[PDB]
Amino acid sequence: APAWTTFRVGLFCGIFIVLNITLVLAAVFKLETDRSIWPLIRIYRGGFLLIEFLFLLGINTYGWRQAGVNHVLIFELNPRSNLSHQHLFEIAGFLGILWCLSLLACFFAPISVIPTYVYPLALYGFMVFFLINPTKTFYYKSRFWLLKLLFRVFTAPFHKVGFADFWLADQLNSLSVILMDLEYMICFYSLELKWDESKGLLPGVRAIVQCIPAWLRFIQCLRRYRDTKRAFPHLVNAGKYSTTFFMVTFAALYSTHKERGHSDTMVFFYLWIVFYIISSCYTLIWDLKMDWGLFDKNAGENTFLREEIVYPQKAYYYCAIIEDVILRFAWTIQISITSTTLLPHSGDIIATVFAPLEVFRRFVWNFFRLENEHLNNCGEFR
Amino acid sequence: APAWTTFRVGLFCGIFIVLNITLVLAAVFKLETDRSIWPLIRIYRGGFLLIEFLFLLGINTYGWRQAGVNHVLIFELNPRSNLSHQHLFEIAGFLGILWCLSLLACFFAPISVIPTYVYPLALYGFMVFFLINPTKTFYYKSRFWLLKLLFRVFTAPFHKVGFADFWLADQLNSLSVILMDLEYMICFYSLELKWDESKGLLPGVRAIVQCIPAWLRFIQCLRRYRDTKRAFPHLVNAGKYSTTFFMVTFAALYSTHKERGHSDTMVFFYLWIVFYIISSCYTLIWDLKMDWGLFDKNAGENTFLREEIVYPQKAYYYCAIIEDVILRFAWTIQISITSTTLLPHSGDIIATVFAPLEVFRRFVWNFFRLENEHLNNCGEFR
Ligand SMILES: CCCCCCCCCCCCCCCCCC(=O)OC[C@H](COP(=O)([O-])OCC[N+](C)(C)C)OC(=O)CCCCCCCCCCCCCCCCC
Ligand SMILES: CCCCCCCCCCCCCCCCCC(=O)OC[C@H](COP(=O)([O-])OCC[N+](C)(C)C)OC(=O)CCCCCCCCCCCCCCCCC
Ligand SMILES: CCCCCCCCCCCCCCCCCC(=O)OC[C@H](COP(=O)([O-])OCC[N+](C)(C)C)OC(=O)CCCCCCCCCCCCCCCCC
Ligand SMILES: CCCCCCCCCCCCCCCCCC(=O)OC[C@H](COP(=O)([O-])OCC[N+](C)(C)C)OC(=O)CCCCCCCCCCCCCCCCC
Repeated sequence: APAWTTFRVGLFCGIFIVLNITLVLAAVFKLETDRSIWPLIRIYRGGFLLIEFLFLLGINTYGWRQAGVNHVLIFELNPRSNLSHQHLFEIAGFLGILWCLSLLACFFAPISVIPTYVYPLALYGFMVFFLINPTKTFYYKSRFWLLKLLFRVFTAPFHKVGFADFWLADQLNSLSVILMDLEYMICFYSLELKWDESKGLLPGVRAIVQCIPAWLRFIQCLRRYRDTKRAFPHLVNAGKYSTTFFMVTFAALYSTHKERGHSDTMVFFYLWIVFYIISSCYTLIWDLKMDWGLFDKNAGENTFLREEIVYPQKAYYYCAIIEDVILRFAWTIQISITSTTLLPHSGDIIATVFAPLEVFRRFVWNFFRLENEHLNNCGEFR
Repeated sequence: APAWTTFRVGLFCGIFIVLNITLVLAAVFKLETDRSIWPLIRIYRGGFLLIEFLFLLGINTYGWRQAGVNHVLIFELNPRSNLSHQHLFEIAGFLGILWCLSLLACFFAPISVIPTYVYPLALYGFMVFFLINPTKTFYYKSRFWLLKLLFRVFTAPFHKVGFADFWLADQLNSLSVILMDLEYMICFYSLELKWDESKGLLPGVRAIVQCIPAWLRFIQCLRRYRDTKRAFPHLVNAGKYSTTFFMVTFAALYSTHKERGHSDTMVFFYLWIVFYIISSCYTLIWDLKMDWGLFDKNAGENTFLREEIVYPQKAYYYCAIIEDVILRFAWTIQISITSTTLLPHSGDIIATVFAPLEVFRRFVWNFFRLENEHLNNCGEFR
């Protein structure tokens, strides 16, 4: 990669570090004292997750470059002009600079007129303008490819399902915090926000929104079967996402009938518990045995894993498996707490702590799924 | 292709940028009108100009390797272990981060311990600690080379004379102000300071030390004459540097008699004026005729330049010449004002603005003097 790309990577990383430190210092000592900044958090976290996601994705590319598995051919990208890890770090650093500047603007509102509202709006609007921009400024091929994929994924099962479409729809299942907080921003600006004089911060459908990343995968797998006529792995995956469907549904039912009479709420709680267990076990075993391709009985050495090991040492696998076993339950409880008022106490703190763990599990799952899709060719994309 | 080194260069550049922005924003946010920044800036500009010179020298090395300058053959040096512009950039950025941290700590003073006046010394000590430390690291070879040339430069003709020591001594003329800064530090830390308060302030020897960079070159020219028994240009150069002695002498006399109010005050003024004029024109013609080797007869299509320009555009040279014809005068004016007490009003801003301009003039002067030396060997170093 050219030296100027690395220079911009370093510049953006250093600005990111300094802005992180000054955000910590500003948020710990003198920001508002008594503000209850929690709504602000919900506005920013998902966007931050995106930055984090991109950052993590860059590392993944590095691995997929150092392992050099198939990344050019699996995603069916162009054989030339493919983004490297440094380019992902560049974009992530630019977005992090914008995010930190918006956060500092929120904490230092006297920076300009039109306080508060515009800054998160400005950040996300700038991220959208960078995304959809036919001016062909910088990496226009990448942004256009992402735009084309989003239509093929976020819309419906009408489109053909490919590896890239499946991958994006799948990792939306882990960064769906942004989808939740987008509707949260809409509602908060609509109703919760004072939005009358200045600096106003006061010192049902969400269940549907939570299932959109699950609905997309369910209908994608249904389309896969409809054009496949051979549901060896497909209906299993549909059941896997229907477990999330049921867990979200009964979480919503419990949070609705807890405070509205209906003393049979203990039945809903037991159903929630059993569906939590079922979804966690289903997703975990699907990841371990058939998604990552581990636990292969044909393997002779390096038990609990498969015959062929791309990565340098088996130590990366067992720690990852333990962390994934923890983070599967983390995600399972997260997508239930963020959906509705399951836990009146805390919850938001839990959601903010747990979301980066979901993106972390995505970061390792990308490694393992991509390195699995070189020999087994799961999903038969070929 | 030092990719990680380029990354570190960018990281340090970004941290320095954000720290400088924080400095400029805290200067107009914190501090009080009755607490003038003049002591703090008179302490810190010594390191500020050092960092500026180091970064400009990195640019100088980059430009030298860009087109036609070989600052290895005639620079002493080793043709296999030279410092590149990346390394100079990294060193400048590292010292800039340390300087910015020191200045910010002096601005805020988060803790009642480690008084404000302790922060600069450590940095300067750290600067010394980057050279005197014998641990073979941090480009130990270059640090040892610098400390082995700071002896051949800062001493008397007891040593020999070459290109490297002559150049290092010449840079001292542009860096004379920081020497005064060091002097000021001592005068700050010996005579006027309230050691019982953590705040940094309260709401003829200098004229001699000012000539030290001039003496180190005058006596070195005399050494060259004693060696080669060559009248021109060694004695001409000696006169050019003794013009500094004459200028400072008459400026000091005029200022001293101005405050003392004696009848011989006005007589020295015209002598100071004429010596200023002759000194400025002397250094000017030395720069534009023998330093840079311009105004050459039968040079060719080049206007006012010599036969060989090497550098891409002719316009550069003309700009340089114009800037030189300005900056030298400012430079000479600076020598008048910083040292002697003449016209205490203003001057401080004059010094703090013209000193970086002096370093910029030295930057261009390094750009062209080494070119002249490479093209037509001057100072008889062949
Ligand atoms: C070291 C002590 C202090 C540590 C402080 C930080 C610790 C906290 C944990 C950070 C983990 C960082 C891991 C990723 C970086 C290394 C990845 C890698 O493979 O690099 C090798 C890569 C590639 O290595 P390479 O180029 O040597 O490999 C090929 C070289 N040849 C061809 C010659 C063989 O390194 C680079 O040169 C790339 C650019 C620099 C490394 C990227 C750093 C970016 C840091 C961004 C941070 C902030 C932005 C986003 C943050 C968002 C989250 C909030
Ligand atoms: C409305 C809600 C929207 C929610 C989702 C928002 C977008 C989420 C995107 C997640 C994945 C992003 C990276 C995927 C591709 C990277 C992996 C890879 O190696 O592929 C190479 C690809 C292609 O790069 P390439 O250089 O290899 O190109 C290949 C060459 N062609 C195209 C000819 C085949 O890399 C990318 O596309 C990455 C660059 C784009 C990164 C995103 C830009 C900024 C993100 C802002 C998103 C908007 C947030 C919305 C906020 C609220 C809106 C109201
Ligand atoms: C007592 C008064 C002290 C006054 C000190 C004035 C400043 C001295 C340091 C600045 C001059 C150095 C740059 C000029 C030479 C560059 C030549 C070149 O291109 O080669 C690169 C040279 C060597 O290049 P190289 O290593 O690539 O070449 C190979 C060399 N040999 C032959 C040995 C293999 O390296 C440097 O100049 C960089 C070294 C770091 C310099 C800065 C260190 C930290 C700053 C502290 C300075 C002191 C501050 C004092 C403040 C007050 C203290 C009380
Ligand atoms: C944004 C505002 C710009 C103007 C503000 C005024 C300051 C000047 C800003 C920099 C102007 C250009 C300088 C570098 C010119 C190009 C050099 C080069 O080759 O770069 C390529 C290098 C990388 O090397 P490279 O190997 O890519 O070299 C390019 C040539 N090839 C590829 C063919 C070999 O890029 C950099 O890393 C440049 C660093 C940024 C510029 C300098 C800042 C860092 C060092 C100083 C830190 C701050 C302390 C001192 C600041 C001043 C006093 C307070």
